[PDB]
Amino acid sequence: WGYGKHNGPEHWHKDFPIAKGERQSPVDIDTHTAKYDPSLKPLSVSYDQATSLRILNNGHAFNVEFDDSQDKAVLKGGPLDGTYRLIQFHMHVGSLDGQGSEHTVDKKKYAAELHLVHWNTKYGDFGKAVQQPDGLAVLGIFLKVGSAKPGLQKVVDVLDSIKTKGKSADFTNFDPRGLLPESLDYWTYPGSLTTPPLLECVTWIVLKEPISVSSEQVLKFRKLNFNGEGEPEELMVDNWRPAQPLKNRQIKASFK
Ligand SMILES: [Hg+2]
Ligand SMILES: [Zn+2]
Repeated sequence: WGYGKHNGPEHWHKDFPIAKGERQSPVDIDTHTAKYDPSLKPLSVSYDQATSLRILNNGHAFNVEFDDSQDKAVLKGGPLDGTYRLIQFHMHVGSLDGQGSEHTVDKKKYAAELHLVHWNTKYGDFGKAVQQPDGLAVLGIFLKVGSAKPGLQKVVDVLDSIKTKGKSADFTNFDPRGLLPESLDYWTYPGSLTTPPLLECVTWIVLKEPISVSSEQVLKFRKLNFNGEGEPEELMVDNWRPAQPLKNRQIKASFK
């Protein structure tokens, strides 16, 4: 699987029939039909003691992995029940500033979308969590081009080390709090992982407020490669899945 004409999103259902399931992601967020829900508590993001380990290019995206042996960087509150541990974060980026995000707001696409993946501690490990309808919580952050996001520069600086598929580099002492917008207002709905295996185990929390990155920063996020060292160069751009039918789901908004 990949993002090409021959193994891209339209071909996934052949190996993962769940691609055609009832709670697939991403979806388009129609701001007018989203239900404001007051009973939604505010999100509680506690990343003060987070511990990043490595950054790697897996041929699908760059991923920053965190030590999730204990509750050091967790997500609680909002529509969640229980504590969810941060396991990793990755980015989907487009080839042009007008595309790149997976979720769309009223059909509007952003330049990129950051996904911070969390798993429900009541399940013990990540592997068990992906067997439960409420095993994961993914916080989605939109990116638009504007001013530079200093909190992302550390990632930008190291992309040289992990240019090709399979490369990895130590990436300790990285603070994920630097990736957050000022506001934590969000939309939430039950969905799935957006890459194979596409398991429907995710409670999506998509932040209303995008963050900005400079054009120079986004230029560098577009210089990674899907290919392995020594293969023809295929730039890692447009690694995103198109919106899926909402079907029998309602999107809730934590704000009006
Ligand atoms: Hg599941
Ligand atoms: Zn993702």
